[PDB]
Amino acid sequence: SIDKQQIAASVPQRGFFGHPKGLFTLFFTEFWERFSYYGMRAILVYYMYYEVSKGGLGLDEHLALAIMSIYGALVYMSGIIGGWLADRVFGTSRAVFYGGLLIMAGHIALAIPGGVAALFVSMALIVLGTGLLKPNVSSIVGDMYKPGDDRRDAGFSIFYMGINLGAFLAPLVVGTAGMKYNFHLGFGLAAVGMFLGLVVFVATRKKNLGLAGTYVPNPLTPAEKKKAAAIMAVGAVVIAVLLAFTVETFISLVGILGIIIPIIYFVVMYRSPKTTAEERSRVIAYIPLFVASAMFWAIQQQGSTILANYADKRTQLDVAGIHLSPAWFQSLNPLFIIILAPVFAWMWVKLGKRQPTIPQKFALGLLFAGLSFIVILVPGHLSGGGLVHPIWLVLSYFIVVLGELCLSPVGLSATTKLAPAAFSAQTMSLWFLSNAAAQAINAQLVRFYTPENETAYFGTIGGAALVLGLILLAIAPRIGRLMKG
Ligand SMILES: C[C@H](N)C(=O)N[C@@H](C)P(=O)(O)O
Repeated sequence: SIDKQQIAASVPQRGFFGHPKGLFTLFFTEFWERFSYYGMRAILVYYMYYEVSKGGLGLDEHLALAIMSIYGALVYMSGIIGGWLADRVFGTSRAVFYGGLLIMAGHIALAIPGGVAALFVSMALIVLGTGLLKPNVSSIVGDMYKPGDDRRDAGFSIFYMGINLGAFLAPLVVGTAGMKYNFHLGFGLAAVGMFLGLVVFVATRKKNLGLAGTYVPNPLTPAEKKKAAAIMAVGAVVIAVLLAFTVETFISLVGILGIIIPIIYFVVMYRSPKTTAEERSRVIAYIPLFVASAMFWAIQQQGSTILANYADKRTQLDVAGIHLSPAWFQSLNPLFIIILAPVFAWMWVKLGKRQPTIPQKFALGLLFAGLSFIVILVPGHLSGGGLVHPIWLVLSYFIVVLGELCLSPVGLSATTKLAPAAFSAQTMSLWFLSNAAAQAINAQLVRFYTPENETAYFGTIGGAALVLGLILLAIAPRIGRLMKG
């Protein structure tokens, strides 16, 4: 490990809009990675269930939707593994580099002529690569700022703007390309983009980042190097013999992992000898806040799967002479975030002390989440049948964003405020954990998504979210009071 002062001194503190020129390197690296990921994700589900003569792979729609919901859960969970690998063996700079190579290799598999075997390989590479790159790239950006640097939060804000920007642009590029022209072409522009990210990183990291993340923060002790490699080796031999299990089996496995693991985390924390009587109570108080998070993300993440299908199957795409591409509907979430975020930010300041508490804001997200589904089921219920106006789907995304800007910004804060001191490091994973768990559950509910019980589907899920939101409101007083401030 190297002290932050010496590291920061090797980073050119001027260059990119009043920030280090290494921010340019880290903004665009993450941007293009996000770009490729969201672009590839924008057309992936269609590529799976579209018939083979329409360029697709010709899988069952429920299977395709289940894979998508599982994908995110694996990606989210992968960051925890890669975060450990960077911190304990690689270093953030090197781990970002490796992830970039794997991710790109994943897109190449998709872009070249192939079938479902290529799709499964591509998933593994991207999951593994994102787990290395995504959590570690933001870590390097902190290494550029010296202890006391006021610009830090502004630099981070610029960095996160790259995520949303990629999420907005990508479907309007890869989607328009992949859908209208060729599916392998859309997957091709993802690889090209990710390549640019690698090129900008590898070429400009020697000058712009310097000693940033090139060190191993918490290396393995000699004896620990053996055990870790042994387990990895043992695990590698154990998994291979079991290999010698359908895709739906793997799905069920992830689905139950998305339930067991959260239960495991809570019991471990609550029963920890390193905790105090007060810290354990806060852990209990964190439970409904975790459940509410999962319920929210369950509805939120379905926007890239269920509603992606709804746009492909249940929506009037021909409006005003122009034929819309269904993947373009994925641009709606980040677009509203970009727009409404400063509006919400101004609101919370305008409110001041009269603003709702953190637990109260969790319920607000829950109300809007369930409400978005209530709206989304209405037009298909009113009409006798056929396609519905895209204004309904658009309005559905808009409402879910309102719920997001309420819950998401205080998500990490609520976790840190309630997590024990001995578990201060697992604090970001725990927040990311509620999101993955929702998507592992999301995949199990896909079988319920038929054109028949469509109303029952949206109504039950949305109804449950509304019910839970009202419950959380009731216990919001006691929960807010327990927070460490
Ligand atoms: C694409 C959309 N703007 C988005 O980033 N959604 C996040 C919740 P995801 O990256 O986890 O899918």
